[PDB]
Amino acid sequence: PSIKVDGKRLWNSLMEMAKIGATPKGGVCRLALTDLDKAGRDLIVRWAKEAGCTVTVDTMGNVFMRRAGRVADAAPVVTGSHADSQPTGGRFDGIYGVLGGLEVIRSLNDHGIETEHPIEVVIWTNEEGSRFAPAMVASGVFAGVFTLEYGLSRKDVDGKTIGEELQRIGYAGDVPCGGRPLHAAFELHIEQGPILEAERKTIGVVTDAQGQRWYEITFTGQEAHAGPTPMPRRRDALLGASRVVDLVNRIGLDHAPFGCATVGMMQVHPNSRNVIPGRVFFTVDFRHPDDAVLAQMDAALRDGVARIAADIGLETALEQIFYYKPVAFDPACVQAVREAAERFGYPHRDIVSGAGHDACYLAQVAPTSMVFVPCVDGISHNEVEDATPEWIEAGANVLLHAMLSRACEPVS
Amino acid sequence: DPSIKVDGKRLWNSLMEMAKIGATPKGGVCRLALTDLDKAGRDLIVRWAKEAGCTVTVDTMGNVFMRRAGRVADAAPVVTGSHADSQPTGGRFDGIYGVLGGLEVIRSLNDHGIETEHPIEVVIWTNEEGSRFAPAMVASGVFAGVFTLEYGLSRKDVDGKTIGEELQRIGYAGDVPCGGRPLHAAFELHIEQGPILEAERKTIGVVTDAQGQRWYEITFTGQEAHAGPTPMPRRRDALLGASRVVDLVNRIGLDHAPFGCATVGMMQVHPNSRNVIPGRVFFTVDFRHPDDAVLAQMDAALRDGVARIAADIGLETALEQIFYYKPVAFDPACVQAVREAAERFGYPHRDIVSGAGHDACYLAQVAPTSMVFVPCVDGISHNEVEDATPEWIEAGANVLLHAMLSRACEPV
Ligand SMILES: NC(=O)NCCC(=O)O
Ligand SMILES: [Zn+2]
Ligand SMILES: [Zn+2]
Ligand SMILES: [Zn+2]
Repeated sequence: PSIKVDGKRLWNSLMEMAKIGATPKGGVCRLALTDLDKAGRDLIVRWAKEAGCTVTVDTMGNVFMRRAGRVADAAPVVTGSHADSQPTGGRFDGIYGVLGGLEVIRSLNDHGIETEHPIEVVIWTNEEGSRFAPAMVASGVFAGVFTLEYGLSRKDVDGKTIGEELQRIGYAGDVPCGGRPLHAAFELHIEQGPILEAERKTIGVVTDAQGQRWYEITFTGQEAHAGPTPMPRRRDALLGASRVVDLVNRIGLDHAPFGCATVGMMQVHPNSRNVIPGRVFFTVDFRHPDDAVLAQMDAALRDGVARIAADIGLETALEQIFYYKPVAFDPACVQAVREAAERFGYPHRDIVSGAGHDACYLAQVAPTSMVFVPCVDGISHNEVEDATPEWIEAGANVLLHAMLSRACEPVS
Repeated sequence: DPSIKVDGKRLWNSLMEMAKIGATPKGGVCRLALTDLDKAGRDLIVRWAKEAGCTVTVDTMGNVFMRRAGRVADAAPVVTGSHADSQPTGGRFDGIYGVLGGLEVIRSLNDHGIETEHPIEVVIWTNEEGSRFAPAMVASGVFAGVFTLEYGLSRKDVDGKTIGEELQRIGYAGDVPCGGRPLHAAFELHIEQGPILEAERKTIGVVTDAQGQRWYEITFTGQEAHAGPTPMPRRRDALLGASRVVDLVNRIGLDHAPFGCATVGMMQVHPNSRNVIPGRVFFTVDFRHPDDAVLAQMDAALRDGVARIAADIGLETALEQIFYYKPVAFDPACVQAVREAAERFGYPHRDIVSGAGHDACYLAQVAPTSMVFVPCVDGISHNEVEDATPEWIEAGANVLLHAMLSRACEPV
């Protein structure tokens, strides 16, 4: 508790990095493996080397900035996130975890603290998945989720592959991607949701990450005149789609407290006010921390959709387009985060990460958990994404002590 | 006198020729009001009318008046006409049949060298469908004094373009004042857009009434947030609200069977991202009934259900009724003239209430007016498979021809 971070220095680094790719709306547009992403990586690498770090890059472009330990070859305690952003990205998504880890190294240097295990800060390539799909591809390769050839062959809209662009910006590293043991892993991140702010809690002790299932549904009925078409004989595709929306809501509430169910996207055809809609495309978003429950939500959706379609007379195309496994983070790492919050007197609570992060894939090959701070209005993936300096400072203090606790564990 | 008849083949071919302008792959027409395709159809009709000896004027709402001179130069005209614009999923007969049928009336009179006491006019009414700019029948509404010219010209499409702007763009911003000119009589020929005449094996529908309508625009405002990290108890989903109003609207219609009509045809979800709870949804409501009191009961149920749905979720509501006209009883003498024409030709006929709104519904307020119906295949309209046989098309034009001659040969 005598060891604390320099909040102003960390805050200034975030304000500085937000200028690289700054958008007119006040956000950051630093797409993965662009010249702007190269600029942000190079600046972070420069700051890390100035703090005495040795830097390596792996074959997926992941950056490892290492602070030596007493046992130089012991498994590292690592932190990290992503430095790339969405086209409408905020100033704290991803970059906070990277710069928060940089501040951890600097604070340890300032207090002359030597750790048993070495400490690393990591930048993961293309977490956002916007310029290249899928998201989190590089931490996926590291964790064995994807093959290396798959990761390097992902193309953007212009046909450029990740491997080509890594070579172009000088981040085609020589270190093999994955297979290197890690003692512990932590990812510091803004919540991207409203829980911590609404409850006036400073730290979210992330215990789990949600599993996901994404769907695309099209109902096909018959477009017809809104007036003289008799009501019983109508095949209204929006009437069906509206009832699935309500069903999706019911399915989410039936699996509280952590179940999530949303219909976010809908397209009505022909979308003329005096035409019965003949076709409606829409999406379904399911999330739950338990995989077995999540599959029950899938079964209930498929069963309810077929029922709604049969009662009206609609044709149905239903496809699951995405699946993401639920993650239970490592208890020892979770306890280190909880104790760090406690030592500082930061009001905290256990929280499930509603979105996916590189920590979710990393958790499959290394003991991992996450640290959450609140964000203003729960806003993320928007240029107006915001957090207070006190929130920013508090999460870095928890990350500092969570890492120091596990990095000072004697080498068994 | 039945020896005066229309040229069924010539009228049919004019319909097939117009169907090329905006032809869709399924065999319908996509010729939205005040588009370049709508302009093309207008120019072709004007050219055919001029070839038939008509003088053509265009008024301030873009209405086209094709005039056949009479013996009495100052007499009030007997007018017929419909609309040349279509739905996005429009058929080949909705609206255009009434225009081309009137053109065939002028040609048939020329073929038999018939001179009438009153002048005869065939009219194209602007943006009758009310799809691209809302509401329906706005141009005939301004003509009848129901709406002001400023209201008619300020109606906007989804891109903010007004009727007045688009009239100027396609060269149909006329100089003649809209309305204020006396009419001796008015008749509109149209397909039923319903199944009654086909089901009863009747050739002519003697339109005695048209049901009243009420159109609404509703915007629900909730809270846009990420579908993942936002827990279900903290949501204000605007699409959940709109979905329940769609079902409520369907319920209100079934509660007033057999003639109640209720539809949600248009919806716009914001931001419409699959992993974002919708924060705002705009949508429309279409209510119809032949009894004004029942139509008002449907209105009360809608406003009550909307407020209840909105309060249960936490949504803000903007609800505007943007269109309302009471049920119309057409002029008895004009109805009887239609009935008598069908009798003279031996066309099996029946009295019928119009399920859709037509420009004749507004014209009936300033001039003696009624309509002639022919059946359509499977009763379907506002679908590209909308169909009518050449026999139906020919028979309705013969009724229009003799109904119009009934009033046009009346001496001043
Ligand atoms: N042409 C036509 O279908 N009528 C438009 C007005 C209405 O929807 O009743
Ligand atoms: Zn992130
Ligand atoms: Zn029509
Ligand atoms: Zn229509």
